Amino acid sequence: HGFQNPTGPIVREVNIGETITVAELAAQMSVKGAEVVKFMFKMGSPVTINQVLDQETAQLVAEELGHKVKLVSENALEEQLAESL
Repeated sequence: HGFQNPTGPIVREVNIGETITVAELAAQMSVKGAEVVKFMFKMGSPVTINQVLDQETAQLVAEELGHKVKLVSENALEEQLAESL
């Protein structure tokens, strides 16, 4: 069980709330914020470092960069106590 040097890139489990600042999105993918800003500039909508993004854009860009998105909701108990009846 020794060290096997990884070959491919890295993938993270990006947890996305109801909204997220692009700084936190860059933090959770282990990429620098400037790279995320330049990437969004390359395709359409420009951003700033502390601009707030919504579910659709954040999930689309994060899943495009290769990471797996695991989004969550702020009313969890409400659906929890809705499949019980």
